[PDB]
Amino acid sequence: VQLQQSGGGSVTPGGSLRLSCAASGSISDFAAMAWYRQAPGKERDWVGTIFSAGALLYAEPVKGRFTISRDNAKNTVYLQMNSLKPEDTAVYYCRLYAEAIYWGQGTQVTVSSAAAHHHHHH
Repeated sequence: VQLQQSGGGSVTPGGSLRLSCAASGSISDFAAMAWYRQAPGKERDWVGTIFSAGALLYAEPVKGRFTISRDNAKNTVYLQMNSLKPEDTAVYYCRLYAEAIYWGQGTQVTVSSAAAHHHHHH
């Protein structure tokens, strides 16, 4: 597999998360990494993109709530998401444009008061 996504989970309204998309390919082939959000039965909706030389492209609705960054040298891009609301519950996908174009397998984010319920774990 080319892309490994993680950093998702369940968080209460108001919280933040930082999704990660790690590519197994070479850092020199990186051209851009875009992020998309797909709410339950909704269409995949583009959120933003980071380019190799570091420019940051954000969709009109984002208005500063989400931050795209790249690890120094772990060939990984991050999407930090703040002030989460139940409406942000979705599967978040990264897409890499390098030597070839690849989709990630998605990361589920759930924003709910039930994120404060941990008895299944402990």
